[PDB]
Amino acid sequence: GTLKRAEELKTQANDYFKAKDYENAIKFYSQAIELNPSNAIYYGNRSLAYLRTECYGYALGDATRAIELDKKYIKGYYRRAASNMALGKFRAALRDYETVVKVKPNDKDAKMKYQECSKIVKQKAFERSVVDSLDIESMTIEDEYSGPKLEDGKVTITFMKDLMQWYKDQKKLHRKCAYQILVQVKEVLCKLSTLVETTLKETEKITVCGDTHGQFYDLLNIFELNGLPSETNPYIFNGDFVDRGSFSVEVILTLFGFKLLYPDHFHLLRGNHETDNMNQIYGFEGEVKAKYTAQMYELFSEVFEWLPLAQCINGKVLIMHGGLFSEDGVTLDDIRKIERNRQPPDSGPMCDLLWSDPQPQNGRSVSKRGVSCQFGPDVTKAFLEENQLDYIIRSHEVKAEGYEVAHGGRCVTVFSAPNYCDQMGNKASYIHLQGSDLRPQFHQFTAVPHPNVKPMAYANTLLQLGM
Ligand SMILES: [Mg+2]
Ligand SMILES: [Mg+2]
Repeated sequence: GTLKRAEELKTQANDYFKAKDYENAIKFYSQAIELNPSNAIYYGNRSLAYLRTECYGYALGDATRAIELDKKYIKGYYRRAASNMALGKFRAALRDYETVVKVKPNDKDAKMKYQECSKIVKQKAFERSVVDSLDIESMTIEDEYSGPKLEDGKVTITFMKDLMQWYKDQKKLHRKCAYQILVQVKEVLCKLSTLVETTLKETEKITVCGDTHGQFYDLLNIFELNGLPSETNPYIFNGDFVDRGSFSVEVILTLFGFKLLYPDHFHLLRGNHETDNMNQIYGFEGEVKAKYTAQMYELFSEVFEWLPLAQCINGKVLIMHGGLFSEDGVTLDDIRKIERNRQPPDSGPMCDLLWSDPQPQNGRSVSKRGVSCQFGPDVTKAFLEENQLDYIIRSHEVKAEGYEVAHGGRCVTVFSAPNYCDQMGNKASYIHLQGSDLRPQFHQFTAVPHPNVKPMAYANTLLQLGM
């Protein structure tokens, strides 16, 4: 049976799915969908696996197919909403939750889902600089606060070593200090150019890390295994400092600490999760609001807008979070000229730097995440050789080994978040480069125990089916 063979595959895809092997779930769903392209559940199941792998575009596309095949398939609306919700398209999500409430539930759909999504549309709807409404010495520190403070308004190593111990014991930095770091780090960032250029002389090294996503205790592990950062042991962190993991405030503040302390040897590049759109959805906004205030968060939003988009070492190896572009003939000079200080456009070189992905085959296709593009080896080569560059480094995608090398070694991916979301079982990796040898050495590391906190504990209840 063609149809029975397909159901055989489907059952196998559910098995992979319930044990977090989403890449194989997707493959054995697509095999089933090939044998039978006309079953809404197959499209619903796969949509969820795409959702859990952050492929919101393909997730949306499959959910649509499921709904069309079966107007009464309720999980279709749930997963299409979850997909639009994942891109923060909450109006379009509402209209699906709406469609389920009038198939007559007084359910978890009715008063929970539809109502809470409507609240988010509404809170969105409400919406000078926020640096203004701030007063430094007006804020004041208590008799009973036994925590880290700035030494005469500046960051020091004693401060940073105290900060991490404080955070290791699940304790909060005092807000005046937090505001002090953000006010200054915005000052440092807004001076820089969209494209940052470092020289790594003859004998110098540099450690390039990928996504960290608020897994603070893995950020320490990195620092405990590869040593603390300095002007002799520089680091680059390639976006996605926050969201998903529930210690994102701990991560971002320590990364902002070292950046003020070593402005020429610690570099932060903007990721797609350094953005209001993603922060409101995947935990960071909630975490900042829970531990500080909405004003602190709006400050965080402003400082991220000044985060540089790419980094070019020695005119040879270029670095971004996402990847390369929707259009040919993009150079390093083009990147330098981007007016970064804002939220990224729905399409463009700014959008691409934060969002795009490599694909094996030549040319371009609309991205599986529903934003930017997938770009082939020919697009990578044409770009790299137009700028006499050797190879790019990027992150953005989770790898089971912690890294991957592709496009015939012209496109490298590095990922620094092990056991991603406490579930993927992946290893993580960081890269050693050097001036004499502009070439990657991949160290891999495993996850380290943390306090009993679910990932996305500060995020809305409505993207929990998409975890
Ligand atoms: Mg990302
Ligand atoms: Mg990412």
